[PDB]
Amino acid sequence: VTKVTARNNKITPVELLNQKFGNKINLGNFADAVFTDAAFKNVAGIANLPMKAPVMQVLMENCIVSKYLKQFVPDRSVCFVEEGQKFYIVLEDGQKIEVPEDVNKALKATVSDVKHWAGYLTEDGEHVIDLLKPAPGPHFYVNLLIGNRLGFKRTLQTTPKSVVDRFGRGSFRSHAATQVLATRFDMRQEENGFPANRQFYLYEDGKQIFYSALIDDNIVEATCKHSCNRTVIKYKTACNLEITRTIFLVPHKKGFPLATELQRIEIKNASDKARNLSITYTGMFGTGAVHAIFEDVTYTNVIMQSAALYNDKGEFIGITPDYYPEEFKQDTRFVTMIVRNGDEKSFPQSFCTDYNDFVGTGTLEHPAGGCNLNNKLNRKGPGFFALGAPFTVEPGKTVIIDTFTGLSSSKDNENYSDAVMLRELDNLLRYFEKSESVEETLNEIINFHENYGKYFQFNTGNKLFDSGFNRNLAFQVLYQTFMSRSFGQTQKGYREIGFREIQDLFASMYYFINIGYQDFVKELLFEWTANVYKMGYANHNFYWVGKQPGLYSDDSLWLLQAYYRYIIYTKDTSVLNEEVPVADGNNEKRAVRETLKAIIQYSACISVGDHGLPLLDLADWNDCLKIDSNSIDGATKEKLYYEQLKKTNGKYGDRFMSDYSESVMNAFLLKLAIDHLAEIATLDNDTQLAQQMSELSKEVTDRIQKHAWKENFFARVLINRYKDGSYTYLGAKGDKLSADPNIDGVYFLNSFAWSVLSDVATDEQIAIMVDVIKKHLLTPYGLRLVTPADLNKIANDTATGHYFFGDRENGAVFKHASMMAVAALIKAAKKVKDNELAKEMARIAYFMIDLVLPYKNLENPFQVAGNPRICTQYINTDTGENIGPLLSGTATWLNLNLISLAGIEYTRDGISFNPILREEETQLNFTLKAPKCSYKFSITKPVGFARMESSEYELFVDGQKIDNTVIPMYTDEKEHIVTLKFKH
Amino acid sequence: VTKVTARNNKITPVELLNQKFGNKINLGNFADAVFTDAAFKNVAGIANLPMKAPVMQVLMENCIVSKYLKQFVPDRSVCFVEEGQKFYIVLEDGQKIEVPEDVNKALKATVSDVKHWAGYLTEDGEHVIDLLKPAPGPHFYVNLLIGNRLGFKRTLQTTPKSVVDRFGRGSFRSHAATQVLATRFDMRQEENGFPANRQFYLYEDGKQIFYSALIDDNIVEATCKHSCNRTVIKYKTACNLEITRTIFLVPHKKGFPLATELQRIEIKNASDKARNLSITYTGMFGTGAVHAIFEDVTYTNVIMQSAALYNDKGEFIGITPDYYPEEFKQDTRFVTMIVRNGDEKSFPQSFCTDYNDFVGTGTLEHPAGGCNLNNKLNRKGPGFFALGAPFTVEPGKTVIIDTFTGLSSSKDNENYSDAVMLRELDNLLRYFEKSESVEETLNEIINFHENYGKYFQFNTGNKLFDSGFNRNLAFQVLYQTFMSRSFGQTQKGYREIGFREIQDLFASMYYFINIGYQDFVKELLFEWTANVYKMGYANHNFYWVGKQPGLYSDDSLWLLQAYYRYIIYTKDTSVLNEEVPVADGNNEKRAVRETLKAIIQYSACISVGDHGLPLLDLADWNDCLKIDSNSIDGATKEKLYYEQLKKTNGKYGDRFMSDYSESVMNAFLLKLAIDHLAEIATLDNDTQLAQQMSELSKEVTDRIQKHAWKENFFARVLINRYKDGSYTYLGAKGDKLSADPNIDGVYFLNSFAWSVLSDVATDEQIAIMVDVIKKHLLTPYGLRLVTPADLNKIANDTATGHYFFGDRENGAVFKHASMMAVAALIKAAKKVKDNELAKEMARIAYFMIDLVLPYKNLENPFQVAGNPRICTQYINTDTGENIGPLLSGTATWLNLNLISLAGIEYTRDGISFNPILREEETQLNFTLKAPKCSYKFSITKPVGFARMESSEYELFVDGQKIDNTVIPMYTDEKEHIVTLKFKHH
Ligand SMILES: OC[C@H]1O[C@@H](O[C@H]2[C@H](O)[C@@H](O)[C@H](O[C@H]3[C@H](O)[C@@H](O)[C@H](O[C@H]4[C@H](O)[C@@H](O)[C@H](O[C@H]5[C@H](O)[C@@H](O)[C@H](O)O[C@@H]5CO)O[C@@H]4CO)O[C@@H]3CO)O[C@@H]2CO)[C@H](O)[C@@H](O)[C@@H]1O
Ligand SMILES: [Cl-]
Ligand SMILES: [Cl-]
Ligand SMILES: [Cl-]
Ligand SMILES: [Cl-]
Ligand SMILES: [Cl-]
Repeated sequence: VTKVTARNNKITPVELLNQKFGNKINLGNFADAVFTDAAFKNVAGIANLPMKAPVMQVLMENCIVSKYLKQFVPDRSVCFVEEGQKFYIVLEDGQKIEVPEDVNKALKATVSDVKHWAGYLTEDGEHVIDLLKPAPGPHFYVNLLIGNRLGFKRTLQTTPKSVVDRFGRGSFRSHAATQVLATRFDMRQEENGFPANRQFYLYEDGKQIFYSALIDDNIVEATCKHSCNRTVIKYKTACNLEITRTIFLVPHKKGFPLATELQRIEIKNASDKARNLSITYTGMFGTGAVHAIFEDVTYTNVIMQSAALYNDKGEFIGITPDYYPEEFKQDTRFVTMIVRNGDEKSFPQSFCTDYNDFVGTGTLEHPAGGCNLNNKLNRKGPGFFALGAPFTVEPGKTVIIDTFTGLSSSKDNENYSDAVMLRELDNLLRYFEKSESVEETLNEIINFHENYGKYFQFNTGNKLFDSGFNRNLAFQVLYQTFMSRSFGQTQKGYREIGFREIQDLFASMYYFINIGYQDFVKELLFEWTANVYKMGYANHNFYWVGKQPGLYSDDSLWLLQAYYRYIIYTKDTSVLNEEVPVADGNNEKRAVRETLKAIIQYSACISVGDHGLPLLDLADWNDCLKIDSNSIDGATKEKLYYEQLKKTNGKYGDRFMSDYSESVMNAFLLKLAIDHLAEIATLDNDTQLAQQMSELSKEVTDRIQKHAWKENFFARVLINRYKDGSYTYLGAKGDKLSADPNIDGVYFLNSFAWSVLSDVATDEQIAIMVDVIKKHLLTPYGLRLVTPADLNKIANDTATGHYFFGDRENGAVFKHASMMAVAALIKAAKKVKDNELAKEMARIAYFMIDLVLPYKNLENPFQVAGNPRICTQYINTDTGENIGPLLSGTATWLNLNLISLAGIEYTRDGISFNPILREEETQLNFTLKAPKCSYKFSITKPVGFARMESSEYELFVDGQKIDNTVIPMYTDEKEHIVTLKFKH
Repeated sequence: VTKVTARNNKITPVELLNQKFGNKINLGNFADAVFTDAAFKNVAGIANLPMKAPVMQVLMENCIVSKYLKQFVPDRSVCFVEEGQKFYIVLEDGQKIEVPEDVNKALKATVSDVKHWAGYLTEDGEHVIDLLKPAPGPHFYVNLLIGNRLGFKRTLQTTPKSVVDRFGRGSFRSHAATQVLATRFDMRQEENGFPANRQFYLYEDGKQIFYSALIDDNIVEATCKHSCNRTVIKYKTACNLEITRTIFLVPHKKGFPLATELQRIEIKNASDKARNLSITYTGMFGTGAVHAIFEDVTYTNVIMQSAALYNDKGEFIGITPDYYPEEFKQDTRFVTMIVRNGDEKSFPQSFCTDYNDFVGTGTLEHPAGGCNLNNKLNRKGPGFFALGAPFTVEPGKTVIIDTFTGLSSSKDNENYSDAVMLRELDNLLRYFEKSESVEETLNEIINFHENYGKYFQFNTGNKLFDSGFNRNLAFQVLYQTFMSRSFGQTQKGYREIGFREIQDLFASMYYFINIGYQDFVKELLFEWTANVYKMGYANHNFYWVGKQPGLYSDDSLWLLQAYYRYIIYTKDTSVLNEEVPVADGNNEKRAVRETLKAIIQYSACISVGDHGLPLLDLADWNDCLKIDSNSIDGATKEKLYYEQLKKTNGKYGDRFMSDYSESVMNAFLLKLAIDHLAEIATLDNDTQLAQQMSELSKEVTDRIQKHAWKENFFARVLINRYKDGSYTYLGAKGDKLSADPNIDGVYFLNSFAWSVLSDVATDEQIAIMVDVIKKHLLTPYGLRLVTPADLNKIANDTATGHYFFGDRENGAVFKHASMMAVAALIKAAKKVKDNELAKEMARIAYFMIDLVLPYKNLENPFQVAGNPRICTQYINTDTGENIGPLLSGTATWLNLNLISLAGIEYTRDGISFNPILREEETQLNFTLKAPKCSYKFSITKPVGFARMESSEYELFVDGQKIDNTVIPMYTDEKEHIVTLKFKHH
């Protein structure tokens, strides 16, 4: 027998359709087709579509169209064409047949409004989704909900999180990986939680009439609206019932449970007769023993039981899972339902806690015993629950069912027990007793996200871009600040906060400082500083305590940048005098200034190679550069360094002698950190520290220029363990490590990016690297992270690849690295003397940005996939599809790059205004919010590239023409108008 | 807010029903009831049931009965009675109302044949299951299928395994934990695999008319038959279609793939018109990366793609998943379908590889695009597949569809690639060309399991018991021998071939030797010996490499028992000279005799406490007895021991100094192992080794008697970490660790069991422990593992800190320990001088055995649950329900105990015949198979307890009266008749 793989099957159905019907009929710009047999010999398709979409699959789903095609296409290729508001079928020989009336009507109904199959964005950036249409990708219809723990202890650790899809499915997690609602670990990416989560059934006269997760013939229409931190789903039934589901997380208040999710279900009777209905709201509680799911499911089943909750009057209100082991009793989950028939409150009358009894002989969509629950408390088994209550809806009236699903944990209370959970649940119910109290709360949430994003507001003509930046991007930045990369649709494992993820604070801090939360930023900075050891290395990960000390060499170097930004924006040098505990433990504390000095010393003097550049250790920012197999972490290096100092009678601060490889990206980060520390010391009136840092920066720049430049590019890694000269460097021409014969040597994008960002490369070097990038690193789908390389020559311990071409580490475009490169390009374009080079760099930057903006994913949704409101991780270079977890460094650097392109940069003297606009753009207006004032920026230019470095410009501030390009930070609590005019 | 747990809700619906309607009506022996509201105030029920059953749930499922009840359920309790073949409803005030005609008819239909709701057992032990009835438990409708790799390299590691429920759902596994069909790791125990596995859809004229996993109005009846190593399911449709599914694992032949599962679907048209139907067979392959399902599913999705398979004629035949990484390219999966329309053969015409495209806007039960497949090869994603083919069925004719789902691995071929898979698949397809061949294969399987079990055959009057022992129990023992506790209905991961699971070979070996597979027994023994390190500790689990070295102390001590059994039965001492690689790695190889000596030394001299007993090492056989919190494994102990020897100027074999706790069960196991090794050395003409082992056994017995006996029982654990004397021992009177104020101390069943089994306890001690067991450890549901304890005062993370009382190790009836105790009771009853004590012990043993036999689970199926053909793990003492995985040592020790009760014990001089029969039994006939002969045993006795120790008996062999009670192992290739007759006083 023979095998034919998916990628080896070169001929696609669309290509075969074009071959067969290319000259006979006009196929238009887009067409769809499908193979009619496993032999891939005949095709069936429809032509002249507005955009690429799986129309053929939907057509085959229809019974009438399938039956009509059955008589035509078991072995004969056919095509569908539209002429004169009628549908014809064209055969391969040339006959055109007018289809009968029913199939013509079905085709007209299906083809209508193809352009909105994936949905559309409103003027506020909200995504409107039809529930009957296919999904472009697993992450396309996903929304992320967040809590609000501001003003409370351990904000990062204890913030609740949730993921909700278009049907309301998903999951809900408390601190760390604690699950309130069950998370499903299955083979598909679409299944994130248990199917019964946040779903309910509506019965009438003992007969099921509605299921929230099923669209039967009884539903005329059903739409979902994804917004910022809330989800709204609307159903309309054929029996004149309007159902509205609103899902959101409750912001934390004093005495509330640690995590709480609220779902409000409004049922309106549009008919003229009273309806006696019943509602059954189902769900499944998450387990406390996550590892036992793989190890022993029976262990998870037998260690817990079900319990009922009764209010002060002895009325049943909800179900909780009760655990026997003492360790699993530190978190207590609950679910509660309240029915409001206007101003009258009622509670569920029946419950079920057994999945088998509930489903019976039917399925989850049509439970056999879903109407009459047995009211039996299960002695074991998973925390499945179903609460049932009857009600009556008068003609034209509405009934509101509020469901609270939550968890109370010991991480927020002392002497924790179930009594604490009961008290907190009582407080929550008492707070939400009134019907309006829920609605107001929702408004509060909206107002928060309508204010947090007011730091930077765009006012361009394109409403989609303005909504995407002002609302969606700011929310994503806040979400990544609060959660880093610990949750998502496909990010279901347990993850701790990485040190490098402090990059998320680079963009979000300016928002927080502008809503009166500067102390929160200070607390985050101190929390990150507490994970730095005395020597200078830092813990790689930390959630409650740090771990992996000094595993990666580039971690601590990031911290400096963050501090710089803060001190630049607020002029608050007092943070330098704060005493923070060191990561070594015991009870020792150190000043922040001394910690920064130690961080600089650990990479500038100690832990350096033969060339004086920082050591690679296990790996730098890039986790694939595992060149050194015998690498050591911070603790082992410190012990060996102390032994060496004792043996050789050396002095502290001398080089740690070894033959490990050197990292040049770490050198660029070190140079940037040294410059930032010099600037901070200058701002702190510490002349000697500033002068020392300036001399150290000059020396490091000289070392980098002498040992890293290789006449064509900046080398990535310097190798010292080969004394015969077989291999000395990696990441430049002539390194003899390229896996592609057509490429002279390996090239790394980060080398150029951080050579420009650290202000090390000169103009000639910048031009040379730009030419090299255009030649090799530029692809039709973006910028590659690195050209193909063969690291087995130097590191034989490296294994083979794990991905097909175009996936992740096999040629994909990682949008985080591409965004850093775009930031470098924007920075270079503002200062290079050559105007043509600046124009080319700006063009490349805008081209790369246009491939990352989420709102542009709706132009060709069924080819690029992704998400129209949330940035994805990488782009598959073989197909162009946006793939990856919804949480990554893409959002932060995209926000920073857009702000920089607007021309806003913060320096010691204030705001260095220097915009770079698109060639076609002729007007750019935006509003900037400052702690003590505000600015309204307007920029006007003719068509074509323009910048103040070369073009002629007039600048006015408050109606007064000025020559300096630095705008001072006013403190008069007024709005200042800034106007820029470019003259041809 | 107030919280009320399930266990704190003392009142039950049946109790409330009895309270409300106890005197007004006759509730009979049984009744069913259900609360009508969450307040637990009123009840709705039905009386006079033949047995406990969820009748009320079925009634509320019915629309008519629910509608009739709805008028007065929330407010007042109601009961259903049947008088004069007509149903009446009784209220709490005494009113009796005749139900309407439709309600009466529905009630009559529902309450008919309640006795067979859980099914019944045929004459051959096969289980017949109705697919429209509720399941008593998650393990009640489960069957296990095993392959056959005998006569091929690395049999133990390469035998395929499968789990099939009543609907055919489950997962199919291969060598080690390699998944062929996807296994589902979810919250529920009932979901073992992906829901689409082994299921198919039948369409007619573009409309779905049949789904194999769904029972709807179109299905008149649907039954499943669970048998030995195959499953048969039958559906009958309202449109006169008969569908038969036969599922079994293909025995391995030369050139075949490593694992292959065959499902045959026969569709017969009972009408008088030809029908044009279409079949869509769906499934989902397992992933090579079993991990990263819990880390990142995207990685699992993007490292693989789909591929189509074409025969030599260029016709599509099936789908295979193709992986990029070299790590996952060592195993290649495939699925293929063949349609036999009498003599004509056809292949599937369409396929789908995307779950979203297949399901579409519908569900898995009613896929939107299940009839018209897009024929698109998915570039990524999980290996979902659906093969579709049309066919025409003539009136009265049958159409067969054969589906082969398999995996080919590099563990059986060299220079492996996908070409090897293609060649093996071609060979497999060539073998199964004729339609009859498949049937023949099935017969072969049956014949194997009809012969493997002929080693010991019962011939009693009770047909159910004979079918359960001769057929079901032997198959379960074989399966557990090949699989330990690795793969089952709920055993799905983290567990490999366990070292102590060598206990299974205690029972199955006699079968293998009797089918000419003694070399396979030797291979198994060497495979287990290969996981023993030089010092003596052993790997806890192993598939191809070991893991958890020396984590548990009780391991490596059952190897001595296994070797003793094999050598005694076969008189083959040559296995002592075999060179087996050690678990330390490198290339060192040691003789088996030296390995046994090292095992004895590691527990007799090294790794002993202050009293000279073996250390606990965080757990003995009892996995939840984690007394020591600062425990260490074998490697750390070895390093520390070598450092201590170097620093203190010691010599190898000295005690490893520490203050860890001591295990007395390990001491009993060590004493038994030393006795077995002494006997083996005596049989091997190794005089000085035998004398040394005898002296060591005497010394160990003296130590146990001096330090473990506590004047009321045998202590379980000796504690040495408390120098103030607050706690010194656990498992006897006066240990100050009892959680029950009415019980002086904690008591462990294993202490008595292995004191009797190891021949350490005396007759007076046996009587004292029997009295203690009857006072405390005897429960209506059997012998509980341990009395209530308060171990949290000395150590957390114990059994008492994990489970509710009455679950697993926390005082439940752990049937493995119960069977070991029954074995001890049987052994004691054959030799104690006191006849009354022996009678009581035999009565207790038979009482405990009656609670373990699977076939008795059908007497009260909806209360005891369990499985009518496979032994479960434990019994909950609060409810009596049989819970736990289908894999346990319960089956092995039940087989051993039932053989021992017949009197078959193998000694060095032959068979030590000494039967112990039931008091009410008066006749016992069975047949025994020997390597060079066979025996037919017949035993006759009057009613009442009788044994050769006290009762008068006559024994005849081949019609010759003899006095010696040891039957020699003849070698004349004939059948010998043995007759025993007991005479009353
Ligand atoms: O002698 C017994 C007999 O039967 C079998 O042995 C069984 C035994 O019968 C079972 O009782 C035992 O049950 C264990 C579960 O299998 C295992 O999954 C569970 O693991 C727990 C662990 O005990 C607990 O400490 C752990 O807590 C961690 C949390 O998960 C984390 O969140 C937290 O951060 O860290 C803590 C660690 O402190 O949870 C896991 C579950 O996730 O432990 C049960 C009791 O030990 O299983 C035995 C088999 O393994 C056996 O087949 C026979 O051979 C044997 O003779
Ligand atoms: Cl995600
Ligand atoms: Cl890099
Ligand atoms: Cl025990
Ligand atoms: Cl099982
Ligand atoms: Cl067990």
